Amino acid sequence: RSLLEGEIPFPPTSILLLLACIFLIAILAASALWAAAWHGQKPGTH
Repeated sequence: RSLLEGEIPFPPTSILLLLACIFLIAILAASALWAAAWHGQKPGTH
């Protein structure tokens, strides 16, 4: 029953850290923009 066992719900600050992990997913979006950079190649077949 004591809080030491951990049964208490995780602090709201903790779940906010999980949102930080989502921010790393945003950086993955930046990698997608690099995919757009590939377009620079000439239209000619390669």
